Amino acid sequence: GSSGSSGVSQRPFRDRVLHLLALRPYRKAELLLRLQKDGLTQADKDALDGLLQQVANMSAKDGTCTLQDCMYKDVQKDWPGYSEGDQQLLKRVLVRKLSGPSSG
Repeated sequence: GSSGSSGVSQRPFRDRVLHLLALRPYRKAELLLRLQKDGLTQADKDALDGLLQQVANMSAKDGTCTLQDCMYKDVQKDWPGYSEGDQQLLKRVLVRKLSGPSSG
């Protein structure tokens, strides 16, 4: 929502993945195919592996990446990626992550 229509390509790369994981845990292969749908190159593929470990946590058994708790603070609600079912889903997620118990 900036000029004419809305597009995800116009948005950076960190945001493209920051929003994907924001919803639910996304794996390397699963997230790769998701980004590839809009546009993914060799520079984004390799960079993704290093970005996920930074803006996400990977398990040594399951094989899925989960967005951090503080990283959620850098998440918007007007993301072209979402629409309705995804937006509402992110709401309950933001609550569990952002603003919670005293320490934990």
